[PDB]
Amino acid sequence: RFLKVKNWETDVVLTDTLHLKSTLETGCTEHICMGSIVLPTKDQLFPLAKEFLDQYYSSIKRFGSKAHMDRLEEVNKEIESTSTYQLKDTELIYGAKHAWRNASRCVGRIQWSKLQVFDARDCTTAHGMFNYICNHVKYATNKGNLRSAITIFPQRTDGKHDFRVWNSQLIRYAGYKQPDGSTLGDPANVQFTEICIQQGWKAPRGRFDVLPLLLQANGNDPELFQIPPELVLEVPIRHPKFDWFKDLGLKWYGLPAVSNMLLEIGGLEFSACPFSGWYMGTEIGVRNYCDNSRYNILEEVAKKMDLDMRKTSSLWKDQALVEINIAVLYSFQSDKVTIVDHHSATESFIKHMENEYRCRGGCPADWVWIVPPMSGSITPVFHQEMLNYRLTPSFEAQPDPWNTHVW
Amino acid sequence: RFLKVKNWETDVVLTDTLHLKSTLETGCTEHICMGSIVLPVRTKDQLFPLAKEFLDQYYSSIKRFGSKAHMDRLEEVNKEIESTSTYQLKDTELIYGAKHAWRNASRCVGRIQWSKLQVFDARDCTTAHGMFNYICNHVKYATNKGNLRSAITIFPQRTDGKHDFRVWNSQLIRYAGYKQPDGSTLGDPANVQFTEICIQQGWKAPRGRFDVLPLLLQANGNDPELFQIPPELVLEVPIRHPKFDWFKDLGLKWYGLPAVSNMLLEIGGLEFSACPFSGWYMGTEIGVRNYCDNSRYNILEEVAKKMDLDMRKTSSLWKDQALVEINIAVLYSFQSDKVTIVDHHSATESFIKHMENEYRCRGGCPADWVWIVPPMSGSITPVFHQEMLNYRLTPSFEAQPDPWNTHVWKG
Ligand code: HEM
Ligand code: HEM
Ligand SMILES: Cc1cc(N)nc(C[C@@H]2CNC[C@@H]2NCCNCCc2cccc(F)c2)c1
Ligand SMILES: Cc1cc(N)nc(C[C@@H]2CNC[C@@H]2NCCNCCc2cccc(F)c2)c1
Ligand SMILES: C[C@H](O)[C@H](O)[C@H]1CNc2nc(N)[nH]c(=O)c2N1
Ligand SMILES: C[C@H](O)[C@H](O)[C@H]1CNc2nc(N)[nH]c(=O)c2N1
Ligand SMILES: [Zn+2]
Repeated sequence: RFLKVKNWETDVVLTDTLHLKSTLETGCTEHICMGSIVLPTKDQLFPLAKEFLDQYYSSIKRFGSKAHMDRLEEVNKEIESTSTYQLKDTELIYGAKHAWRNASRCVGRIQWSKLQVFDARDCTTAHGMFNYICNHVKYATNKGNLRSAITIFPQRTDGKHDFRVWNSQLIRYAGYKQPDGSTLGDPANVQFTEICIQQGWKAPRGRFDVLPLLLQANGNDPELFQIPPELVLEVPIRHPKFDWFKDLGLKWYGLPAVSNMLLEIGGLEFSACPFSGWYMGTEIGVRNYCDNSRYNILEEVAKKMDLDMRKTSSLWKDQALVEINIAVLYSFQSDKVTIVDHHSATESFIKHMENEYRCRGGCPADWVWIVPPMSGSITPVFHQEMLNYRLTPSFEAQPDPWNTHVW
Repeated sequence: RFLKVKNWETDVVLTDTLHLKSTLETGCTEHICMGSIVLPVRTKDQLFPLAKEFLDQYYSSIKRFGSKAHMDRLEEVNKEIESTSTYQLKDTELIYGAKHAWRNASRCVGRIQWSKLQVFDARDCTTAHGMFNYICNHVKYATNKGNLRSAITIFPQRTDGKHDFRVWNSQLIRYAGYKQPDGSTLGDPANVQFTEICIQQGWKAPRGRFDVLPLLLQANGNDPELFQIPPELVLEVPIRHPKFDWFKDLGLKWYGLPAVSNMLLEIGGLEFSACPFSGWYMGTEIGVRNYCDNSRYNILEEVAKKMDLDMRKTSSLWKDQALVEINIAVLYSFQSDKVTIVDHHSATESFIKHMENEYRCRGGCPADWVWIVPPMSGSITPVFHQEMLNYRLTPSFEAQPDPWNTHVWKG
């Protein structure tokens, strides 16, 4: 019931108590662990509300107070006659910061309390959403000096009136199948690119074409908008030693803004809640550039370095991997766009973990995701035992809207 | 029940039925995943089922399920457990047992090789001197002048648990660690404790950076005894780099035989507490962990120094650069001296083919992601994108507490 996490590098042992306050289920059983699997009504709602409001009132040290009890009553009466309820702004701000605080896959949580929250619950149309999203992008980009933020559209009602952003990120590059057999652009985005073109998009058909927004309001058919080009900050990728690097014509965008997840606060579900922070180098350099299913540039780079690609054992893949990541980091710093490297990102998470154990009694963490996709054991997180569990408020994955929505 | 695992790189989807035969417990609950926790006497009562399970598997695997020979063996084991409270495995069953413990080891990336294991039956051993001879013969057979052969030596099983055979070393070959009065370490910091015990037991420590530790061997619950592996049986590889000639000047070497000696082998409910085993290294174990852990030889600084990388900001990736070169150096030295070794690209690609083949012939492959993924360059290796299901099958290799923590000193 009390659980120890040990760090095998520092021999430091922490004690987790926070997991007993966990509520959702993990995928794992006593027989079978699924740690590595990417995807493992009116009554129902009130305890969810009570659970949240209790923790909120506890956070502002007013637990049991009259103001506490009165909200609990108000919310209770709102649910009975309306079937749902509305969060107070203070409650919304708290809920969002905490969904982030609870995101066990996020290495970046030391930042969790500096979250700018934009209340877009007054939004009614897809046009509304487009305005709110541009202002989010502009505010978050902040001329390169990135600031973390979330925009929160109206909550689910009866499920046939959902707000949704169809893109998986606010900013992404198209993917087109070609007569060749090859893929041009980002292969991760083929299906979505095809949904856009069929929904009317004039696709330019290049390699780094910024995709349009596909925005759905009040459960209506999704509509299309182009982000103002002058709002999408992008970075050309060069290497500090390799002059030839620029000639791959590689670029990435500054703002990572996850747009496809679902925010749950006190039983209420926000289905469109784009949020953003900033990149950890390896996200672009290792995954976006090197995944076989992504831009897949290892072969090309190694060939420019004139490494012996005749055998795996020369570590030519590993050599080229490091330099691709040097270039990402160097390009972002040279243009003064915020980026953090994986040594510094994990160092920061270790410190935040220690803080969470000291001040909250634990920190849910998904080691599989927290450990960077390169150089795992030279980052401290690798040696850090972690306990994974699901707390609420939370961000969840949710079915791509096209599989479910009807026209 | 059908469980599906996906590969996010290829979209190949597999289906596990084998997990339906898992007995042991994970440490994971419906509420908590302990997937990254390192560490998450038997009655007649509880033994015959385990004997039975194992024998059923064994006889099913040889296409003899339900034969007279199967029934007679069950009856025979049952009676032996009856009068003597334990039972003795046939050679065939021990061999099959040991291969399966390997095949079942979910943290092992080298399992494409599970069927090729040399088994040394050392159940006739009675003394520490006896153990030492078995271990030398194992080191020599397995090393095979650099053309490495995988092998296991199995000493007698636990009886009442007061007469345990144990190899106090965690690996048969390992370098001593020496904590200094200034608080620094000489040699391998992971072996300071065990080094001291060896010194206490009477070993003359040479006190150098790469001293091969002596074997500390306990037979039949007796106090353990010191022995020196003959140096001529200890194959070592000096580490050098294909382009950087200053790399040799770092003075690094490493031994060729990885040989884990601290684990427990469970077969048919029987417990084999000294069962040292070996194969060959994957390069990253030496170059990433052994050399580059802060709590190990910790050579990143000194290497990157000699490369003149920019060490002012971590964001130049100086550590990543040096790491790759250290690992290029390890693979190069072993290859040049003709000592078997496998890089992590080749190993993980091998493990993936192994795993798919298992899902076809066996209906599954318990696999622990946290361990299967190498400690450098994770996502450019195919296992990173592989979903895996971790669960426990017997026979198995289990961690056991270190003997200096449990042993009753006899004086
Ligand atoms: C400010 C700096 C931030 C950093 C360095 C950071 C870093 C990361 C990284 C490396 C991942 C792994 C996901 C992947 O590799 O695809 C991740 C996932 C995630 N992050 Fe953070 N993030 C930041 C800001 C935020 C913010 C503002 C939120 C929420 C408001 C957030 C919530 C999440 C969630 C919910 C996941 C899991 C998402 C998924 O399953 O795809 N992060 N983050
Ligand atoms: C043939 C060459 C082999 C290779 C390349 C290989 C590779 C590996 C690697 C890289 C690990 C994890 C490394 C670590 O972090 O300690 C491992 C773990 C393991 N291997 Fe293998 N292995 C091989 C042979 C064997 C053999 C012969 C056995 C037993 C018959 C075996 C059983 C195990 C077990 C039980 C573990 C988990 C160890 C622990 O819990 O500390 N392996 N193997
Ligand atoms: C199927 C599925 C489930 C899931 N939970 N997720 C996915 C997106 C994949 C996962 N992993 C790569 C890719 N997602 C792209 C990277 N996501 C950005 C995380 C991040 C980073 C910095 C700041 C932020 F605000 C947010 C797919
Ligand atoms: C605490 C604890 C638990 C556990 N299960 N285990 C340990 C030994 C650790 C694991 N990781 C580093 C260190 N021991 C490293 C030795 N492991 C080599 C595996 C191997 C490779 C090639 C061929 C083989 F036959 C065997 C410690
Ligand atoms: C199969 C495995 O779960 C999958 O590849 C995971 C591993 N760890 C990851 N970690 C992060 N941060 N992002 C990912 O997309 C993945 N992919
Ligand atoms: C804390 C964490 O589980 C621990 O460092 C694990 C992670 N993965 C590993 N993987 C391998 N091969 N060997 C290890 O010792 C470890 N250590
Ligand atoms: Zn688990």
